[PDB]
Amino acid sequence: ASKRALVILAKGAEEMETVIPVDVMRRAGIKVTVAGLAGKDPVQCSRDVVICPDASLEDAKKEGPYDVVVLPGGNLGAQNLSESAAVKEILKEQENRKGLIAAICAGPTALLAHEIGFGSKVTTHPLAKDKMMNGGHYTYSENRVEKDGLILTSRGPGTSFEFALAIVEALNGKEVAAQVKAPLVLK
Repeated sequence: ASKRALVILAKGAEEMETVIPVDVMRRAGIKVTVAGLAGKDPVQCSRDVVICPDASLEDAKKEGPYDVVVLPGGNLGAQNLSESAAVKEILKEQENRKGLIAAICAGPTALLAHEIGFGSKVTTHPLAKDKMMNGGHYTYSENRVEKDGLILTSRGPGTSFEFALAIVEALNGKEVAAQVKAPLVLK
């Protein structure tokens, strides 16, 4: 069967860190659900790009389980993810069933908020490092993409392609990732 990705889209999400993974994962033949944290209404992203979710998180979370849960960054997006009881429940379930969790830029600070993947090697945006490392619950990495078991993290808008291709490699293997990569004209 095709792998399934849940992308949780909150107000203030970084639209590049949302659209690049959704697009690249769909190129890989992954079934992606863009789920609105606050419901099914269009979401105003950090730079005012307005994205219409596929479903509410409320509905999407009843259609589990997912092979990957994806947390985009954007400071205000990540804060909304950090404060959500529904996000807490989804990540704990994913961690318990040993499913992949992927977070980019400020996104991984939602893992800290929900006590997900403590003891993992992680990266964040340089500006999110202090917040992520509060209490020393993770070991910090400067790699553009970091994968420690089922915690996959990445640094910024400019690592979004590598982040997305790492998710594709984890779910569909190196060959599919290489096939999806070539037509993107990456460096």
